[PDB]
Amino acid sequence: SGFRKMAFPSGKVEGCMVQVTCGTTTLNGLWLDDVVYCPRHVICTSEDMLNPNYEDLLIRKSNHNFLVQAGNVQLRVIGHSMQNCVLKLKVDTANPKTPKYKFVRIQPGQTFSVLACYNGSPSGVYQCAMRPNFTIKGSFLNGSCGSVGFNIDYDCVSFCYMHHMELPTGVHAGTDLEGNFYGPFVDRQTAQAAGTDTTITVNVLAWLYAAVINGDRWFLNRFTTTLNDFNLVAMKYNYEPLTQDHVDILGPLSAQTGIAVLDMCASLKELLQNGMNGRTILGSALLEDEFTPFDVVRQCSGVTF
Amino acid sequence: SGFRKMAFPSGKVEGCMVQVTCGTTTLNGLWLDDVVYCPRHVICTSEDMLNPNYEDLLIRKSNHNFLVQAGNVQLRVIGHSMQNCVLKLKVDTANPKTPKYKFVRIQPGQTFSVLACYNGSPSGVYQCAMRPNFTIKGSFLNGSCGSVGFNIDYDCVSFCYMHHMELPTGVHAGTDLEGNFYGPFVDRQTAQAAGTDTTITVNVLAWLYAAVINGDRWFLNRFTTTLNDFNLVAMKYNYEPLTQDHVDILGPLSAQTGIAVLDMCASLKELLQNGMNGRTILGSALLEDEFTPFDVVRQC
Ligand SMILES: O=C(Cc1ccc(Cl)cn1)Nc1cncc2ccccc12
Ligand SMILES: O=C(Cc1ccc(Cl)cn1)Nc1cncc2ccccc12
Repeated sequence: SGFRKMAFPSGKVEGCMVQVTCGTTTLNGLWLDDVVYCPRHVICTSEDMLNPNYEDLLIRKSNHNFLVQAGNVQLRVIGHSMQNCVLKLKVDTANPKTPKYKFVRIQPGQTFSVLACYNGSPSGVYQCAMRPNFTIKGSFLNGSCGSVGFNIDYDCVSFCYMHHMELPTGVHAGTDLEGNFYGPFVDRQTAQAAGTDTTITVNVLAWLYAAVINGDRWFLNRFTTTLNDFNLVAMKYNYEPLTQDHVDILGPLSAQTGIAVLDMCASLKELLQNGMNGRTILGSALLEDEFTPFDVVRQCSGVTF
Repeated sequence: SGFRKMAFPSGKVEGCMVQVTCGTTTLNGLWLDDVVYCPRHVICTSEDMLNPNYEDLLIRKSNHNFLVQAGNVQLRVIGHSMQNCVLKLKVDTANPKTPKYKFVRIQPGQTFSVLACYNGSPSGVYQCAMRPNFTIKGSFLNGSCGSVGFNIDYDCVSFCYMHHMELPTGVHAGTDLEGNFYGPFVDRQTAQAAGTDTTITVNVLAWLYAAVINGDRWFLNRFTTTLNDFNLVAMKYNYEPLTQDHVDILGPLSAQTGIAVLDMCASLKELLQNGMNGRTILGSALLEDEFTPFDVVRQC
């Protein structure tokens, strides 16, 4: 019993965190094989950030301008290239702690663990979801740029996020490991705002199933709904549309608890229109949307790595 | 910006998780140097759970009765001893991944990260607080026994908890790494119930300071309170008494935000009276009590 916002064990990722310095800027890098990946804005000055030409800024740099530190060992940079918004620093030493890994781009609603780092040193691990507006509600301070988001599938670390910036609302923006930003964001010091956020409906339903598995049933009702009537309700309360794909993904949880997905949707519909009425679900007075259906199955079944 | 329930990076602890088997029972062990620590109930049978005589059950065991597996490598048990409710299995190999570590016993209200494990394999990491009733609200299934709670402060891993059991309410009970249980619990299947749980007041105040640091001030008021009047009100909402020690501990946050502890106490009194009225504090519709004053300063 119990249900916590649980992150993947971060060990395989901690072995990859290095410190990258370029002039006065110091941030984090991900050392995989003989390449260190970090945000390309590491080559910028505060003036350069206002309107940067990264090809022009990078062409002026030499390998010795990038100081890479893996623990208390300096790694020598033997090459440097840019792929979208990520700088790739070729180093002389392959990371002996390189795990089995992939670079994956995730979709909004998908969750991942963030290993927050400062000066190439991991300081904390938390779980979060890629919001439908492509931001993440992280916890990041100055120097966290280069911190990575990941999932662990069996023995393979799927790197899905690299932290680049904080938006004025306190939410965070970053790229996949190929340097492609999530969302309509650019790595420039300018006016950028995240779009209006929505609730990840499939994730709320997954979390309602987790509450049922944990003995919290007060919100269940005798009712069911059509997928179209539920989506008309979801659209009204800034909830993401629930697709037939989502209904299929919730199938195992529906079979385990004996509550059909559209029956759980009628519970969610009632919760949206009436509220919790002084009650809580899994110790929460809000509907939690940062647990995917896979996270719920994984946690309520003990999958190890 | 942002405020998350953040756990410590678990790598230093993952390198210590091993699987311990005794007969039919399989649980987790913590391999530090040449010793594997695990709950002593690993030696118990089916009818030896209500009133186990651990000294009697352990005297009947030999080293070869304990199978210890570190990854895909079997470790050879060369000794076994019991220290309170923890079994210490001396092995023939020192763990090369042993970090700098300490065994620390924590007080209620303290937080720690839990590395949940099954069959010596880490499956997830989450942040917990030791409840005032000495239980933890963890997320654990069968086979999680032996999973550990820890903090990492300046490269050193302070192990503070080893999971032993789940109480009938779904909350968890365990020991420090010296085998001393937290709370009035025993490692027997006898009827055991946690005392009524209360809110960790100092932690709620720390979290209100975190919200102020993050730009949220809607809940602040023009009132102050005496510590005694605060405690008389807070006690009625099942909040822990706030001691002068707690007021002192909140001093740095009070100085950083410019809000005196007793002024913040008056906001808390008002929040308990009014609720949130549709508002949230740091994305939460409830008052969060699993962030200590130290966690707030560290994260902000
Ligand atoms: O935002 C930047 C630096 C930066 C990078 C790119 C651009 Cl376009 C503009 N600024 N770093 C930070 C990242 N995350 C949280 C942060 C909290 C506080 C301060 C700095 C934080
Ligand atoms: O509580 C026990 C078994 C046990 C150990 C020691 C003593 Cl004295 C009595 N019973 N194990 C478990 C631990 N944590 C979560 C659990 C969820 C579900 C099932 C079993 C769980």
